[PDB]
Amino acid sequence: KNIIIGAMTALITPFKNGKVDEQSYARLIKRQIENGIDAVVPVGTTGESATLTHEENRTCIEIAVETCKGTKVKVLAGAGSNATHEAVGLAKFAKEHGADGILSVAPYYNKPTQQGLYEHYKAIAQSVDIPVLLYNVPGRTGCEISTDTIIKLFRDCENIYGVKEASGNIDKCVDLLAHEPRMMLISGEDAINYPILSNGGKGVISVTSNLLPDMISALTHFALDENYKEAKKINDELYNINKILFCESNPIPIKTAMYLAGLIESLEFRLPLCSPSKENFAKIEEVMKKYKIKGF
Amino acid sequence: KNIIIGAMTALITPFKNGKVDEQSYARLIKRQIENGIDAVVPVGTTGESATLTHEENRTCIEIAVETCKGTKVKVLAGAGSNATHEAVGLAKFAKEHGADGILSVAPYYNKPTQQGLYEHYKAIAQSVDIPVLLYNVPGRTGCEISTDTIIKLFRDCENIYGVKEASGNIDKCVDLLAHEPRMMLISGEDAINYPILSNGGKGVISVTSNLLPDMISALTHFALDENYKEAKKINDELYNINKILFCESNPIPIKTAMYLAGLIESLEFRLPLCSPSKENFAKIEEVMKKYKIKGF
Ligand SMILES: N[C@@H](CCCC[NH3+])C(=O)O
Ligand SMILES: N[C@@H](CCCC[NH3+])C(=O)O
Ligand SMILES: [Mg+2]
Ligand SMILES: [Mg+2]
Ligand SMILES: [Mg+2]
Repeated sequence: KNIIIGAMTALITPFKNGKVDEQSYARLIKRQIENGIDAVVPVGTTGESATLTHEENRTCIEIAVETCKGTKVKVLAGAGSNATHEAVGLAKFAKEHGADGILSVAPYYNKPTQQGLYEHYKAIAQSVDIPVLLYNVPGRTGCEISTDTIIKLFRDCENIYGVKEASGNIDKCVDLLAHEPRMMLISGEDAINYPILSNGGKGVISVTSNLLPDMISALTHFALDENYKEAKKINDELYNINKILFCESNPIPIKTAMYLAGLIESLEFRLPLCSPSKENFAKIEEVMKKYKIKGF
Repeated sequence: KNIIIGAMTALITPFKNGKVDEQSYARLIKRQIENGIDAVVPVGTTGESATLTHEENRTCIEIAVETCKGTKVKVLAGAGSNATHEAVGLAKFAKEHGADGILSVAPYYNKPTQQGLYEHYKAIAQSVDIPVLLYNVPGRTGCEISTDTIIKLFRDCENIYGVKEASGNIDKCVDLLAHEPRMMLISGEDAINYPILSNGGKGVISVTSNLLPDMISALTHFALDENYKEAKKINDELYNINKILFCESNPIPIKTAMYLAGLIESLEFRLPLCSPSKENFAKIEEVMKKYKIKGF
């Protein structure tokens, strides 16, 4: 299969006066490229896909594709939906507008059965000829793609190449790669990036890398070379910020940190997301002081 | 506060060749009216709100309003979204098209904080002048509206009048009505309708009533009349069907049962929902045989 692996960033979506700040977005993507990131993920969970319109989802993908041209950096477009017809539409748009692949979250809220998840992803995969990465995040979606369903989809659909796991379940990571070692297991949980990579995972789709792209890139590339001492050292150093960036629901802490770092102009969300509490604002600020944050 | 309480049905949405079967929908609502139901809820979770378009969500509300006009039966329109701007748009449409109130699910997938939930629902409640019922279902949304947030919304916003609880947590039900006895607590979990009503809950928004509207409305009316012996008797009789209707994710079993009863023409869902397993299909059919199912 064709694949998108390595160190990848779930891009935040900056707003100004309620609209997508398109210049800021392109600028933030350039900063990721310049700090060793292998791929960017526009409009995932961290990018507030829920509150963007379909048009804005499409715009953000286009900005990422245009910004990455002439570089090695890939665009793994956020194209998921809890409605299969919507997910197919977003997948097709991403393919026709030059994305290298798509990330497709398990349907949220309507809790499909494993049979329904299989048919959902089969319909998406049959609709494009670019790579598709599954994305399991049960704490947000209310459902879990089982190991059996992931393995069946990987084996049955030529362009489904692996899964982004955000489930805090290293037993499942062992189960996946022990029964199907050819898939690309991708960490979607920054605190346990190193354990996932050391069991044979082949990349990360990171929140922390919005702020510290050089550290996440270094961690991943050390691990892929089996330089596990160095990769573990960075993973350990990053633990405190990796956890504080979830002191409130992602992306509230990461946007707060990007604002505190001067990397975005305004600390704006779309409702129902909003600014953190004053106490957590202070906690985020305090933890940031322990890390060197690259500018532009 | 203006309120919508009593026995209410979370209407299934029948499909024919992939489209909303509008004549079937109207026929199903008339059947609810004939069997003592006090209000209907178009396009809630049970109505496959996730896979309807915004236009179909609006069409179903219109059909409900029109079918109920000139009867005692109210329309509590499903108008929720995980994006506040979408939720406000749906609320306004329901108001302008004659719904008696709206049901508004807590944002799913993006996990707002309690502050965010307060601002979400305050924005919705300020956009219309009809009653708003909150809706807590953490197993599907990934978030919980806390008791403190519900009570503040009830006290601070004139039209927020209560909450549909689908959380399996009778302790929270006690907490809510012990600290704010003026709110309308509505059962969103059929198996425990009687315990919620016996603690001072004032209605149900039912899945089972799609199939057995006479039994659910009787249960509710016995309880509101303080005949706890008879309300409990019906709740107990209904336990087996109340549980089997969740052997797979709702509304997969209830649509299967409606098809098996001859009340809808075809067993059609929109992906990612799909037909149940053959084993669960047989289980639903077996349990249904023990109940008397009203026709048209
Ligand atoms: N709020 C809806 C629509 C989002 C459309 C853009 N990603 C959802 O989360 O599915
Ligand atoms: N699938 C999206 C859009 C639904 C629009 C109609 N209710 C969601 O679940 O939020
Ligand atoms: Mg197979
Ligand atoms: Mg900015
Ligand atoms: Mg009545």
